[PDB]
Amino acid sequence: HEFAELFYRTYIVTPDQAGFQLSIRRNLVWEGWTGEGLSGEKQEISKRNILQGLLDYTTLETNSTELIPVIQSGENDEQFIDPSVLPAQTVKQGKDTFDTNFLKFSENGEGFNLLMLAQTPSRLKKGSMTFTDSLDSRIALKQLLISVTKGGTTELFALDVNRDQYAAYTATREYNFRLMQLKFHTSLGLGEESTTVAGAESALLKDLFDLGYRIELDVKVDGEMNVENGNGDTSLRALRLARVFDKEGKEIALTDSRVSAALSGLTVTGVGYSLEARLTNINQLEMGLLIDSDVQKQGFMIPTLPPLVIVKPAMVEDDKTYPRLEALTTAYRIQQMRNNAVTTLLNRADTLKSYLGVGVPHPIESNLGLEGVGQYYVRPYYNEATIDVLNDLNNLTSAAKQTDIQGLIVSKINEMVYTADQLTGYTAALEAAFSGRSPKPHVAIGTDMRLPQYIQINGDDRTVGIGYDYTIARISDLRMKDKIVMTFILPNESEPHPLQHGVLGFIPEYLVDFNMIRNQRIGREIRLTPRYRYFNFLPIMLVINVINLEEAIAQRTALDVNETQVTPAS
Amino acid sequence: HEFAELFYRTYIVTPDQAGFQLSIRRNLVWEGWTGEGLSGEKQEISKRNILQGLLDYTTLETNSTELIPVIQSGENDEQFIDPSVLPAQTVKQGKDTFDTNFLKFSENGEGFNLLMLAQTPSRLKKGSMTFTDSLDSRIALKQLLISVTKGGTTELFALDVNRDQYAAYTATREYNFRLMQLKFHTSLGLGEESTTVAGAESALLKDLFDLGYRIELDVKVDGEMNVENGNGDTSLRALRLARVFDKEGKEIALTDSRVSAALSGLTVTGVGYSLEARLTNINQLEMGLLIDSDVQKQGFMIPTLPPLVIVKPAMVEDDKTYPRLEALTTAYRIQQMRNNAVTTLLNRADTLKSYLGVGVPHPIESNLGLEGVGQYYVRPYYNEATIDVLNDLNNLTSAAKQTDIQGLIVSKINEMVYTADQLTGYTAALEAAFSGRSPKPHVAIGTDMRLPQYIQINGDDRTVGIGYDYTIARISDLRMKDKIVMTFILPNESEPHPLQHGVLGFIPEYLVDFNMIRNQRIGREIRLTPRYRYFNFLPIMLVINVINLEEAIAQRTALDVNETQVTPAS
Amino acid sequence: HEFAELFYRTYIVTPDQAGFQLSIRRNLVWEGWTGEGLSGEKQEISKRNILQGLLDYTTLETNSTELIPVIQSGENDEQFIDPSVLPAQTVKQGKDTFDTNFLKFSENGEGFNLLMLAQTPSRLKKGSMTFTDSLDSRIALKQLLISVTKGGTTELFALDVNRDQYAAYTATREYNFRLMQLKFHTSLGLGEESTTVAGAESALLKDLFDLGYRIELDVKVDGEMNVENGNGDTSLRALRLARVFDKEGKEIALTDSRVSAALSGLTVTGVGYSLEARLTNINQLEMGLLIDSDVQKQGFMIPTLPPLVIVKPAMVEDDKTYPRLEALTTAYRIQQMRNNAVTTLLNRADTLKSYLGVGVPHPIESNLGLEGVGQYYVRPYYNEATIDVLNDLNNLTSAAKQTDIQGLIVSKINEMVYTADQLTGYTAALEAAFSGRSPKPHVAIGTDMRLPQYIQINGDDRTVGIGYDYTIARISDLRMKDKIVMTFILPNESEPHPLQHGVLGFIPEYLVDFNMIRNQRIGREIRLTPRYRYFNFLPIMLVINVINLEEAIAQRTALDVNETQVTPAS
Repeated sequence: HEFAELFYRTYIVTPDQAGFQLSIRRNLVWEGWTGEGLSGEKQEISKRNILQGLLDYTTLETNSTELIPVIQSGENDEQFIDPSVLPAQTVKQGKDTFDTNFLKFSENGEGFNLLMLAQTPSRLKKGSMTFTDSLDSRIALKQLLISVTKGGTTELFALDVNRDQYAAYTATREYNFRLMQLKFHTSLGLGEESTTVAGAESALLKDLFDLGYRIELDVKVDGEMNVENGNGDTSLRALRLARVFDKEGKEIALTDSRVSAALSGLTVTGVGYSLEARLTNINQLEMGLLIDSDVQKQGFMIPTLPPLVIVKPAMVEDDKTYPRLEALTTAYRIQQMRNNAVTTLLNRADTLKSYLGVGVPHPIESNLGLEGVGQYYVRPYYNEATIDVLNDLNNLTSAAKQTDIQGLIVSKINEMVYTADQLTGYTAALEAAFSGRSPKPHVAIGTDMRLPQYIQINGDDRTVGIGYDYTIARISDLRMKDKIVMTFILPNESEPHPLQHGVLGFIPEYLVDFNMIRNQRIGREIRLTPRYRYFNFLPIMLVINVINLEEAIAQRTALDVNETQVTPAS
Repeated sequence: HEFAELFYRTYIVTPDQAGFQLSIRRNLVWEGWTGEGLSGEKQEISKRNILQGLLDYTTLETNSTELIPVIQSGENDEQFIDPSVLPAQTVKQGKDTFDTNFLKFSENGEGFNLLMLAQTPSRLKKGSMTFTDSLDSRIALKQLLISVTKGGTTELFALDVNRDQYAAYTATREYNFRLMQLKFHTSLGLGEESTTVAGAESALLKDLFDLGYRIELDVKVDGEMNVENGNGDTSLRALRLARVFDKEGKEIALTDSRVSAALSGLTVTGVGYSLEARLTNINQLEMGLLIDSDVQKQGFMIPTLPPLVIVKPAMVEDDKTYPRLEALTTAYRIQQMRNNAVTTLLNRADTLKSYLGVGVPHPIESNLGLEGVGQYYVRPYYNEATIDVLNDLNNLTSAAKQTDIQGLIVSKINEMVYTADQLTGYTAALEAAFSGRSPKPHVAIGTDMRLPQYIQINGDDRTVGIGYDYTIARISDLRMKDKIVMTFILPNESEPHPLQHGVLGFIPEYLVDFNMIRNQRIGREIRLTPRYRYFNFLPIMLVINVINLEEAIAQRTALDVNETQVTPAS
Repeated sequence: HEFAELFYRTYIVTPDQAGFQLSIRRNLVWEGWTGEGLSGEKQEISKRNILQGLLDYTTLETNSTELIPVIQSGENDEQFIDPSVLPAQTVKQGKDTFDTNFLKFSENGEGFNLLMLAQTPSRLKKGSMTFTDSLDSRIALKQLLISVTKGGTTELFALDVNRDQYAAYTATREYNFRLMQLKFHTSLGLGEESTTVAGAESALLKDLFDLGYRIELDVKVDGEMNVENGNGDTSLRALRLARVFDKEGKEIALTDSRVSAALSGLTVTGVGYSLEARLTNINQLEMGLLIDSDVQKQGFMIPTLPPLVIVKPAMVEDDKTYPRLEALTTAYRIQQMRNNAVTTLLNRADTLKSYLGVGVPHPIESNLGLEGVGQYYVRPYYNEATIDVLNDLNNLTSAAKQTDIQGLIVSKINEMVYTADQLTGYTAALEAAFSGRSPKPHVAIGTDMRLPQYIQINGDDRTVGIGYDYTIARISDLRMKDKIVMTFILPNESEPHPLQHGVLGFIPEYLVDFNMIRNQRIGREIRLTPRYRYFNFLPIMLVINVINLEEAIAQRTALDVNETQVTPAS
């Protein structure tokens, strides 16, 4: 029966075993483990799976290797700018908490060693780096800090210079092969919507900004650094206010009165900078986050079901007298394959109602009381809506009523399916589970013989299919009256997998021929014993219950006659 | 002529037979015969069609072989929970009625024999069981009843547990090869809307539920049972409150003031449980429902009809003077096919209206007075609706009338089609008719040659077939002026069948050439006497009576001049 | 996914080099160097890119071989018309300013030497010689200056004669092997829309023109020219009023009273004429615009990133037991591609917003502080718009609300894309870049899960593009919630190109196996150091911020009651 296979696919189970088991490969991200205490009770291991990383990014992030300058009281305060220019900043790295600040411009020729400044509390406990830690080929500046001062007022601009094709250190062989040199000569443009470090609007250049002007600073930076021992130095060579431009981009001279007043007594000066430094770790000293593999596996069972029976006299041949075969087959089909499936679907819907709540997502590894193993691959989610067609629409005419109902119902179904999809990330689960092919996720829609007049859109073939494929079903059961139950399935595959909506564990049972005495009357009989049961993996379901449809359609035949019988005029 | 065979398939019939007969092999499910008392009156055998099971699910279902704990007052109540906690409940299996209740959690180590803690009156009458039968491989917990006591107020919760796979007994031998144990190791959660046993929202957990909080209970249930002889045990091992969830999934401890108020002195203890267990019926102790085949027969006769005659002067050749039979063929075609088709169709329509009335469905096999054998498969149904085109609409402009009329007619016709198909279950019957392919049900639209400009809506790929296919036919008869006749037909088969709408039993006709002397005339004569008859099988028909359409058409020429003649402005 | 490579075409590079080096070529057109610094100050060679000529018509223009008369006091006054009738006109060719005026009909029969009147001051500086030159075969008159005078009022009509094919000089070698003939013998018409040289409408013919008549005169002008010698003469032979037309194209005689009064005493006199002459430039006298090629180059380098770790028992095989490699590959794929991709995309969007401003384009070549190389090819442009779903739309009854939302979204996206294309000139650069192929520019539109229900409109295949190709992708990050990102990409190419959007610099790294001691343990550390980078090229992005969408969606179910339960009427 068509409705059956669309939600539960036939998977033949051999009669030898009494069921089938499934294995789940769960991958998890380690954070740490139970150190030294003295309790004697449950110790808890902190575990999240990677699939949580599909929902957000911060759960899987590490910068253990990145070289970061670190400030210590009275040991390297000389090479950093004093906190009277900009207070210390807090940055979190690994398990340590430490403060950092912009490096001071060394103009006299004095050098600085980045490896000395790059000692964090984590690396100190490990010992001290000797000469093995090698700086990678990528070194660049985070920001250049330029000081705009006019009349004693100081404003700082954190200009991201890392986004430039002249801001990366380049190898250039002069003395040694491990020496990296820096050659930075661009025209840094300070815009008109830029803000200071704290975020406030700039006040020393507000007048030019109000006229729609942007100012060009010509910057000249020289530096060199050795990747073997980390010694080196950086110098500022030239920085001066170069040009002023209008809205469209015509040059305006510095001595012109349009910009002289705002730039009178205005000086630009370099203060500090940072470096994008990172260790090769040829010998490895860091660990970062760990990864673990665990399998949580569940068993599934194949019941038996109460038998069917046929009566027949024995002494004659059954070849051409009294029912053969087709009676039992039809009874089995109708009784067993359809009605039980509908009952299972309704029970599943109500079970989700009971356990999960309406419209409220739950994080992965949610309540385990839910049927199936879908909760290791996707957020559980259940939503319910009710549409009263009579309330939302008022039109006496019957001409376009049915089209309007189509529009309303399709609007509801598409909106709700996309909201559920975004809240669940099911597509993210499919695209993570398969590498090489990414079949388009499939939404199945089951309903009775009344709704399908409202899921179509005239002149259209994209009805619920905008980024998905659809397949609608039809069923005659009364409990399935005027309601739509929808969920996700996978067209391609036909064996158990934690993303199939449901699987029907089936075992075929054979015909049986025995002659049973009954009240001193012998009658040979044929017994057919069902063995099957519908199972449920995915804990996702969506139900639209359309009520009071009859009266709206009656309005087609209950209109107050708008009749106008006037004499023809031409 | 298209309108003819689109409704009746021309089934050839051999000239030797006087007609064709159909045998309809019917499947009937036995229920019971009344009158084994000695009275000597007609016994009435309650036979009901399985095909009626397409609509209802209570047609074929049983739970007789599955074992149910039966209360036997004064002998085995010790194994049951005291009904002072929960009153006894009655259930129905087969023709027996008995009261049931939850089995008590035995911590005192003495168990229960599930076989002998069962047996219905029917099983006792057939004979008390003697280890003739074993138990099924699948046994699982069905319901857990836990009592919530806080401040002297007790609330009972009937939790459905059968949808967790840790309650399904797992085969693991250590003593016998038929001994299975149970480990229930998970958490049970109570939602903000979980109804209690009384059938309403809670009153002690209402404070948490109203704020969107959920409570999780960790449950630790173990049990042992052997299918060999019904030996078994089950004990409660642990129960406490584990954690509390907010409306988002962040954990909140018991100590927190938001949840501590409603959990002070809150004690939860499980009191009882039920069992899902059943007999293997290897010995076939139990009788199932019965299916029998009965055969029905209908005979149809092919009659003779009035002749047609051409007079021809005789003593000359019959070849190239006076009609060479062309007039015979044309008259034969027209007279014997086209007029008779519409005659039979309209008479059948009024015949259906006479018996079934408007919009009144009938139960299956409830009428035998109607023509046809379709009553053995589908519900008889006849409906009638009239569209007053002018009175249902109000528009003046001539331009949009076409689209508006098209929309109205399509809406009404499609709604009628779907309502009729839902009320008849025709599609389910068609699906059950064949295995391996289910042709899409086909709707026939035969109407006069005025309307068809309205059944098609411009820009529609799917015109009237949203979940069906259609074929449009036209005829020039004056009787069908502004009328639509509808049914369901089978286009891909050409043979008689209970699901065929109608068939032309046709006989090839042999030309007769005898010379008859008529009033002393010696004239060559030719005879072409037809024999055929139109039949009806399916008692399904829908008629659309469109009246007053011409006036709404002329309303295009009846608008009251809307002119706007003003000087151009730009 | 698809989203990642859809915006950053993956490019593999050999692990032997720290990155890939890129070189581009530029074609610039030379005008002149602005300034000689006798103080030693720099010189600025004013260069502009040639592809700037795709959007303008002026920055590359040539006029250096036209032969244009030059007025000289006391040297050629008698060859020019009276300056009183028409003052001197200013004309620019090359870098010389001079005055030119029309040449009078030489009825005295003494000719002119064209190579004299058109010697430019550049040629005077170039030397003084006009006798190795040769005139091109193409000679034709620019304009005939006819004087419409009546009673002392003079009007001048600058009539473009170059667009009549009888004004082209034709070779008639009948006197010498280098003479060519001029015979312009036809009728020119002065329509109602005829405009004077100063730009005013006609005054003497205003009476007829207001009566919609058209006046055409027969022009009979003859002349000769010699290329080798420069000798030639052209004299007026016959000019006269000819005939009069009406609106319907029906000839009106000159003697008619309605026109005779306004045409008697009206004298039409030919004042001056000009010639189109071009030097064959067989002798190399003029250098056109000079264009030069200079090369710009940038180096793109790849970093190394923090590693991932697996802990593992060390005494046995690393192959067939315990956490395998698929854990590693899954962690790598989810972490290093996706998260860094979206981070880079968002950071680039905000960086472009910060430096460039909204709605203000910049000329070809601009501030260099933006990464990329397309700035050398196209105009930088950034624009962002915020659509307010709730405020912009007002619909109560659910039906076409979803359709209306699609209308909003499509309107915004189409207008943004097309306006950006016009202000950037992307398509011109694309077609200029490739010879032999020119795919229609492809627009990439990637967003989160919920919005694609509005990106396409129902009923068509051309969704977001009328002359473009598009690909819609979905991403699952929360950062990209309810926002749309747009830019241009090129699918066919798979290698770095100035018009490509961005490149995924990839270097594969092998995983290492060794022996490790960690905190006095013997374990296995399977290690992989990832190396990858995302580079930016095109400084063009379009961003849409969708807000209050949830309120408008709720407005579907927030409509007030609209119900009319009226009695049936027909």
